[PDB]
Amino acid sequence: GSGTGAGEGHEGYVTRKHEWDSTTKKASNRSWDKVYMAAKAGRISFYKDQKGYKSNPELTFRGEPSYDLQNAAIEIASDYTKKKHVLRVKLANGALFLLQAHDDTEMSQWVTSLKAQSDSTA
Repeated sequence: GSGTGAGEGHEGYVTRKHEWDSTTKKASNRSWDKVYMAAKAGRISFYKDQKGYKSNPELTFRGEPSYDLQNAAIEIASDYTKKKHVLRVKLANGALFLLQAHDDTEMSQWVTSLKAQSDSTA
């Protein structure tokens, strides 16, 4: 773009897996979600649509959460069949924000964004 967006991160309707603390899977069993994410590695912001957003700017689809993490780190999957085109920044609270983007130019730009933010220092 040209200036700053809404908050501080990269934003697209993608399939991300925010903050985690579960280990149910075995064969598969979905866990991630596909919503309108507005997060990166500086702060998180979540909305499925402009719904709770329609009503009040603090509420959204109940998968509404948000963060402030210029502390987190960086990682890429590279060990899957679908999630092997994903990126992930890791906070210091056990959670990870995974990113399965749509195209490839945004997916890498999610890593471009995300990497610049997660582990900010100088």
